[PDB]
Amino acid sequence: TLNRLREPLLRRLSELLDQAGWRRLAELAGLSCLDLEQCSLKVLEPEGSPSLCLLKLMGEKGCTVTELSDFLQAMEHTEVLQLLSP
Repeated sequence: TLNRLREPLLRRLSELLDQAGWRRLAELAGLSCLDLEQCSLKVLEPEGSPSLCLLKLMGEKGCTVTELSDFLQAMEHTEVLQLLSP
């Protein structure tokens, strides 16, 4: 479960997501608009990350590191399907 990995892992995973994206991820899985705002407003905090907020939130909801990969794969695979759609 995502909110239960060690800080280095979670921290490492979140900043990598902080460049791309977390709204697409969040959108692909589902978790609501107002749930996401807690996350969006993280950016106001000098060092803060919405992805960190998002992953912990996803963790709490019951997401494993294998469900996460399922999502990121789908994210990759629907980006192209989108890009080649009329």
